[PDB]
Amino acid sequence: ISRYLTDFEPIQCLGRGGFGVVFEAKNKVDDCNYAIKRIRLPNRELAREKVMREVKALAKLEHPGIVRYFNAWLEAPPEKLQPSSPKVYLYIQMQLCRKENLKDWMNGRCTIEERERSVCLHIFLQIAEAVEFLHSKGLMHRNLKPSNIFFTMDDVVKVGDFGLVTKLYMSPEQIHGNSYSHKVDIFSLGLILFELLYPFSTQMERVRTLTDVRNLKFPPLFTQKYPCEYVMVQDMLSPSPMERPEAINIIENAVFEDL
Ligand SMILES: Cc1cc(NC(=O)[C@H](O)c2cc(F)cc(F)c2)ccc1-c1cnc(N)c(C(=O)NC2CC2)c1
Repeated sequence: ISRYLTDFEPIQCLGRGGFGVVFEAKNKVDDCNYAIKRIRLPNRELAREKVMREVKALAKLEHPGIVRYFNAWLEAPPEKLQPSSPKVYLYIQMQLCRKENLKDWMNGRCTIEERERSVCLHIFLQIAEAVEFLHSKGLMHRNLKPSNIFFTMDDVVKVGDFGLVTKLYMSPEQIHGNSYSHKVDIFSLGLILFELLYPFSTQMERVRTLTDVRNLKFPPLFTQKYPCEYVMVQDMLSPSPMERPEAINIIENAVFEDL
């Protein structure tokens, strides 16, 4: 007797993000399509109050870098053997963004003349201003990767799924030594800003050149081409979080004086 099937008309599955299913589905009443994320909560009554704390905090979020929230409800569906094992589902209804994301955008633009310094920065600033907002509400994203950077049907850049918890964008302290600061986010931004400015022909050559930059090894053409941005991306990829800039400081940099 589940609220989803009765009140939403499925369209397609979009992925299984964080081992949780995400559906494009039309609300029968308002006749609008929505991205509907569904996870099973942990069974621990302790580690549920954890997840239920996050959703209450995320529902307060209002910013132009943050995918518009609509609703979040719970469903318990009541043969096999004699393990009952109770399974409660958390549904989160969000604004449906484009099926294609910043990696899709990047994949279809593998030449210098297709990566205008102007446009790349404009995409980065929208990400940074979202990460800043999150940090200011005492949250971190810890999930920044082109794969998970979306566009609204209106081409507003959005930071993708986060909260309710590839590693090429992850920070050293995030992968291992798992008591990290919010500055893990600044590491990810660092690689992303670089990647936007630096088009990649082939996936192997990307993974190589990102792994280089990740260890402060920068293609000599990139440094010469974009000198200010080089300076920034070094700081963002600083091995000590403390020496990495706060999103507010990145945003207020000269580089972003244009419209
Ligand atoms: C499902 C989904 C969740 C969020 N969640 C938050 O941002 C955050 O968890 C939050 C929760 C809250 F309750 C409130 C918030 F303000 C934020 C953001 C975006 C999408 C999404 C939207 N449209 C899409 N087309 C897709 C898509 O194509 N996904 C496939 C897997 C790759 C995903």
